Amino acid sequence: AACAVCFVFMAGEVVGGYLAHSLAIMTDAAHLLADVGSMMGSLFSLWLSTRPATRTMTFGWHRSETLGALASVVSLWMVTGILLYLAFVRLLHSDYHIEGGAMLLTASIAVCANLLMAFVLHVHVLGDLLQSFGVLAASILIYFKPQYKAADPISTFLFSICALGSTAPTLRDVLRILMEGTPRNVGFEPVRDTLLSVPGVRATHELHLWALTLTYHVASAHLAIDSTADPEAVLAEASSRLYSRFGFSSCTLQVEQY
Amino acid sequence: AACAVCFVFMAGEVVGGYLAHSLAIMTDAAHLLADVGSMMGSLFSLWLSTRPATRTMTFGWHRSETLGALASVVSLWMVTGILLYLAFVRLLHSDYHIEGGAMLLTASIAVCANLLMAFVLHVHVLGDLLQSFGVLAASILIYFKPQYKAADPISTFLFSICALGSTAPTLRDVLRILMEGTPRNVGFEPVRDTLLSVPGVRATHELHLWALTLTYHVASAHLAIDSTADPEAVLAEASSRLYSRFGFSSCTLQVEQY
Repeated sequence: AACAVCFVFMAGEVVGGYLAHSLAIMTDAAHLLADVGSMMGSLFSLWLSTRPATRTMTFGWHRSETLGALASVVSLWMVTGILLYLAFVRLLHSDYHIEGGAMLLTASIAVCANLLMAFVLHVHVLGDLLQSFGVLAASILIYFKPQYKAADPISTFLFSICALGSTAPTLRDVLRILMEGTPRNVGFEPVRDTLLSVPGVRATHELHLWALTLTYHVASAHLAIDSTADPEAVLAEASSRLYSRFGFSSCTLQVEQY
Repeated sequence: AACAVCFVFMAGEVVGGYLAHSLAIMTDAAHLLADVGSMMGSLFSLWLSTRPATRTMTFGWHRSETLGALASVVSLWMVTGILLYLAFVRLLHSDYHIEGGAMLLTASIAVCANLLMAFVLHVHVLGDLLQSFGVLAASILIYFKPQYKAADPISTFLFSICALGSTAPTLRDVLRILMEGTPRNVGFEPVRDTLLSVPGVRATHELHLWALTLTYHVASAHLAIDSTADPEAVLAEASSRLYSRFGFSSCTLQVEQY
């Protein structure tokens, strides 16, 4: 929608965390980076979807959603690994200056940004909200008692782990879509039984089910009808069944003879 | 079994570059990592492809090649970016100790390893030879004249650029395959004309051409035959034409009526 203020609110963590010399605010910025990367990928995909399919892209540009999601996950692991290495160095070499002031202000900025994002949404968004509250609590802990100093790297560790756990399922879905498995919603067996219940169909040879993206599903089959049947009627009835029951965007059914 | 002897050789790059405190050895190791990942993914993809297709993966596991290639490219950019940042830091902060007493030996190990890989292969092999020779020349310059010190970062920059330029085309091919475009070898127009030249076919509605991997191609169509035609004969002739001319692994042609 109009979530452009999240990008300027991103800048607060980058500079404010620099002054504070903090890593928990870096994990807050990494979570925000994953969110804004998902939003930017969705916007770019929506812009690309209106473009018609060319002679070199026979399906269109519906894989941009999955590619953008994969890129966002890769960048999130970028930041997570960098912060993991930095925190591991920080722990052993216990020589770094952290001031709780800038930490507290930028953590407050982060929690209000998360509240605005939650309002816009109105899951792992609430999970992240909890993570932002944890970072804010760590900021109070550091600022109030400066003698404590290892609060920052431990929060970095826990919240990076939380980020990885939260975005694991998206990685799984993207991987399955890219490897061209059956879509999550659609089961192979219900589709096969639907195909065989068409009057005339005797067997199906090569039933292919795959998804271009989360909402775009394609199908193919090799139905073999009984000789005393009308291929056009059988094909039309099977396509209507697929469209009505499973919402397949495309359905190419080769009708052979038994 | 090329990497059966260059995986241990890769170990010498990491330790040898550690003692030498060098970054050109890191770019040599990055090129070796790209090659290692590429054909290790090839081996893993073959081992996955020998498995049959399940109810979940209706097309089999032929996308593992593309996924492994993408992972290898991502890891190469990992190393390249890390080395870019390290070299940029090393340039303006000109305070580091580099000795050729390990640089020269590790560069020699790298060049003999690259020669052995070229023999095994017996294209970017000549680029790899040139880059390894450049690293070796930088090592000779550093060891012979210790007063020069900025040789390491500049070579790091040039050979990182060489690596990125060399693996750009693989990234482009992987991106096209994942976005489900027409394969490079197969042209949309020749396939369409082949389909329309079948006796009986009037027009094709939805011609879909896409590739599971580099060597696996799939096709679909919606041929609309003449009233006075035999659908089975037309379908068989079209499938045989596709298989013989374009080598399509699968061909699902829906035969409608005009």
